Amino acid sequence: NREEKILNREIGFAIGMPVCEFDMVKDPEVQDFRRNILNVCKEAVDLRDLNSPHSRAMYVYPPNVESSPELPKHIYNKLDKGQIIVVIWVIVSPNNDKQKYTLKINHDCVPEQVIAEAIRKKTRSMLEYQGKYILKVCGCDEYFLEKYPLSQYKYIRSCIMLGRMPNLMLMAKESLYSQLPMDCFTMPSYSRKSLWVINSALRIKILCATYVNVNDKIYVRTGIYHGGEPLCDNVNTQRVPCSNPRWNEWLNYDIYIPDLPRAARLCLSICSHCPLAWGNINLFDYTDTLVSGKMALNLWPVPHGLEDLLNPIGVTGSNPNKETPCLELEFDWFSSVVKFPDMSVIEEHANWSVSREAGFSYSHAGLSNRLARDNELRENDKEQLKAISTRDPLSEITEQEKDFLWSHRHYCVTIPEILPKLLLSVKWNSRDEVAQMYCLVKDWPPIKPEQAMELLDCNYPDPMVRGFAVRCLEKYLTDDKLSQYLIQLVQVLKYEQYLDNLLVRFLLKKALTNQRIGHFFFWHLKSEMHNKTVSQRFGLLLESYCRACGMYLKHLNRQVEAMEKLINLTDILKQEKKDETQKVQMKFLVEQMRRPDFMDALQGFLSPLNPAHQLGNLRLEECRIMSSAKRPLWLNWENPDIMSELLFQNNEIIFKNGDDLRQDMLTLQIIRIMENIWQNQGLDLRMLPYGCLSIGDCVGLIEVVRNSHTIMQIQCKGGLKGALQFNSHTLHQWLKDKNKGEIYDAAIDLFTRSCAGYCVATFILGIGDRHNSNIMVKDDGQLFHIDFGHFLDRERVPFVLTQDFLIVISCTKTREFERFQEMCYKAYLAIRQHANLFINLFSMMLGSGMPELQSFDDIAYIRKTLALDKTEQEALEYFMKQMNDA
Ligand SMILES: *C([C])([C])=[C]C(=O)[C][C]C(=O)N1[C][C]N([C]C2=[C]C3=C(S2)C(N2[C][C]O[C][C]2)=NC(C2=C4[C]=N[N]C4=[C][C]=[C]2)=N3)[C][C]1
Repeated sequence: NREEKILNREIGFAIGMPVCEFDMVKDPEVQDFRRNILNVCKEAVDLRDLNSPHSRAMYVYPPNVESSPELPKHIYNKLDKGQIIVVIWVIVSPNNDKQKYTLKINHDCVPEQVIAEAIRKKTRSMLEYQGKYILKVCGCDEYFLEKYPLSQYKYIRSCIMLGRMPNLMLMAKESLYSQLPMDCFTMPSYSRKSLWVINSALRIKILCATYVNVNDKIYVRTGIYHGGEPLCDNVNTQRVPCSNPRWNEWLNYDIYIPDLPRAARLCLSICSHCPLAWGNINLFDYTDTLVSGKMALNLWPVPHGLEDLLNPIGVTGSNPNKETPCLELEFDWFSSVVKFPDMSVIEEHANWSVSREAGFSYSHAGLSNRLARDNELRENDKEQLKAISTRDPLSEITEQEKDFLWSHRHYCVTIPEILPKLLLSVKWNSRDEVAQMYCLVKDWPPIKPEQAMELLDCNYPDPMVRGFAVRCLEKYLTDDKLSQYLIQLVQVLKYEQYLDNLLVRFLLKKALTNQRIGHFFFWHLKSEMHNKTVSQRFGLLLESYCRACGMYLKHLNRQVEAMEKLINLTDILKQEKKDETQKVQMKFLVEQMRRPDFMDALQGFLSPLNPAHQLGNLRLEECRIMSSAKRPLWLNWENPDIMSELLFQNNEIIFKNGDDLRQDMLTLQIIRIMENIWQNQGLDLRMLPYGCLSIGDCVGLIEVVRNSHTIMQIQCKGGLKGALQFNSHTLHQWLKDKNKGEIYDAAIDLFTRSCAGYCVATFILGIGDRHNSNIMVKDDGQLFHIDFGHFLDRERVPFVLTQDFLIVISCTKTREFERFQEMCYKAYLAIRQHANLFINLFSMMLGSGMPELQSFDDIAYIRKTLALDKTEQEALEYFMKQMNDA
C-alpha cells in the first residue's frame, strides 16, 4: 500500500540495492531472518514510544557521557574548590538577541539544578516557570536531557581538561519536542528428527565441478574444522585431469558423527600445489539440522599471500556471483532428518560424566592427564592457573598446559577471566568434554566487556560461548563503550555462522534505542556493501534497521545522496579531467557544484563524521581540490546553528575518493583509547584522535582540525626565497611568535606532552614513517600526526625525534628532556598493562580485508614492541634502547 512502496524506495536508496532483490532470494534462512528480526524492531520502537516525548528525545539526542562520574585527581584540581564556571545563553527576542549568564556551580550538579541557578541570575535583574527547560551545547545538536552530574557529560569534561569555558544554551522543552516528528513503524508485507543416536563415521561425497576455466592435474582438498582448529586430519580426492572435472568420491574423515560440535565446518578448495579457488560450508544449518543430500557451492578466488591450500578463517557460504568455479557435493542420508541435541540432553550427558569422574580411583585418573583428581589441588598449581590467566591472547598454550587447565576446569570458575584459555584447551571433537564445557559455560560468572569481546573473535565459533560473551555485553557495556568498540563488534558479525544470532539482535536493539549508535551502525554496515562476501548479511540488517529507525532514514538519505554527488564529481576529475591545471580543475568544480540538483544535495544535511554537526550552505570560495594525486576535495560548510560563533562558524572536512581509510580509522580509534588509559592513569598526554570515517570502497571523510599546519608549512611560511628550507629553529620561533609572554610555557608543556604521546603510540603500533608533511602542530603548541598509512610492519621507530622537535622541548642534556623521557617511559608501561585490549581489538579486525592485518602473525608485532614475554623493568630498558638507536 501507498506508504510501503514509498518506504521501500527510501530503504533501497539508503542501502544501494532495491528491497525486491531480497524478495527474490529463495533461501529459508534469509526469508526467516527478514521475518524474525522484526521482533527486535518492535521491542525497540515500543521502548522509544514508552514515555513520550522525553523517551523519544533521548533516542534521537542521547546524552554523550563518560562511563563514570569520578574525575581523576588532576582533572578535579583544575576546578576552583571543585566548582566549574559555566556560561548559560538565552535567545530572548524574535530578533534573536543573545544574553549570557555566567555561573559558578558544583561540577557534579544535575542539569535541572544548573537551569534553576540560571533562572536565579536571570530573575535578579527584576527583583517562576520551573522545569520547562532543557540545556543544549551552543554550536551543535547535543542536549543534556538526562540527570547525570554535569562533569560526566563529555563536552563539559573536555572543557575542564582543556581549560575552556563551557557555553550552554537554555531552551524550552516543547521547542525541542515539536521538532521530533512522530515516526510510525509499520510491519511489511513479508512479515506474514533424530539426535546422537547415530553410530557412524562422517562421509562426504564430491561429485564434480563446473566453471573450472584455466590455461599438472586438478583435485579437491577438503577438511573438517572448528574455528581455526582442525577437528581431524584433512582429506583429499585423487588427481584427475582438468578437461573432465568429475570425481565421484566418498571421503572418510577421522570423526565420529556424534562428536561433531555445533559450529563444525567443512572447508574445501580446488587445487592444481596451488589453491585455485576455495569455499567453506557449515555442516549444521540455522535450524540445528545436520545438512544432508546433494548441494552446490560456488567458490571464491584465493586472497593474496595465503600459504595453506584451505581458507578456514575464510567466510562461509556460496558465492553470489554464479559465474565462478562451482562444486557439487553430496552428504549422507539416514531414516530421518538429524538434529543437534537439546541442552536438556547435553546436561544429562554432562551431569552423567561429572559424577562418573567423581568415582574414579587414584589409578584410573592415572591413565589420562586430563582427568581431575578431586581434593588434590595445591596452592602452587592454583597459582600456576593465575599466571596462565594473566598472559596475552597470542601466547601459545602448550598441550601440557591444556590438559592442566582442563583437569582443573572446575577450579577455573573461581578465576573467571581464564575462560578463553580454558576454551582453547578443550578437545572440540569430544562430545563428552564439549557437553561439560557447555555446562561450565552455562553458569560461568560475568567477565568484563573488554575481555568478553575476545570470545566473539574468529577463535571462538561455538554459539554457546558467543551467547555468553553477548550476554556479558548486555550486562556490562555502557553506550559510551558500545560506541567506542562499535566497529569491532560490527566486524565480528562476519564470523557468525547464521544470519539470525544473539549478537546481531543485540547490536540492532542498541542501534534502534540510540540514534548516535544507529548512525555509525548504518555507515559501518553501508561502507562494506561493495564486499560481496558480506553484502547479503549487511544488506538484510540494513533493511531491518532502515525499516525501524524512524525519521532518521530521511536524514541518512540526505547524507547518502551528498556522498553520491562527491563520489560522482571526484570520479569525473580523476577520469575525465585527469591532468589539467588547478585553475581549470577548480573552474570545472565550481561550475558543477553550482548546478541546481548538485547544489541542493550538497548542503543542509548532517555530517556523517558527527551527526550532531549540521552542515549548512557551502562556502565554495573556501572549497578546494588538494595536491594529493588521488584529488581529495577540501570542503567548507557553514554551521547554521544560531550560536555557531561559540563552537565554530565553519565546519570543514576532507573528502577522499581513491584510498582505503580503514587503517587510519582503526589507528585513530586506538589513539583515543590509549589517551583515555593515560588520562585515567593520571598523566595528561593530550592526543588528537580527529574524526575519520570510511563510507565505501576506498571512499571516506576526514575531520579538519582548525588552526593546524604541517611542519613543512611552518618551515616554508618562515623561509626566505632563494634559501634552503633546512632551518631547525624555525619551528621553535613559530611557536614562540604564536605563544608570546606567560603563555609560552603552556605551549612547550603541551608540545612535549603531546609529542611524548605520539612517540609512544607510533612506536608501539609501528606506524608508517613520519615526514615533515605527516606531522602537524596547532597554534597553541599541540603536536599530532595525520597520514597513518600502514601499521604492524630491527623493529622501527616511525617518529624519529629530529633536532627541530628536540629544541622545542628545551637540548638533549637538559632537565626538560629528562622529564620528557620520564613521560614516554611511564606512558609505554600503561599500554603494556592493557596489552590484551589492543591485541583483542586487532584480532576482531581480521575479518576486514585490511592488507596489513590478515593473519595473527601481523598482530604479533605488538607483542614485540610492548615486550610482553620479557619482564617490566627489562621492557622499559628495551624501549630505551630502540629510541637511542634512533
Ligand atoms: C613549502 C614547500 C613551500 C610549503 C608548501 O607549499 C608545501 C605544503 C604541503 O606540502 N602541505 C601538505 C598537504 N597540506 C594539505 C593537507 C593534507 C592533509 C591534511 S591538510 C589533513 N588534515 C586532517 C586533520 O586536520 C588537519 C589536516 N589530513 C590529510 C590526510 C589524512 C588524515 N587522516 N588520514 C589521512 C590520510 C591521508 C591524508 N591530508 C598542505 C600543506
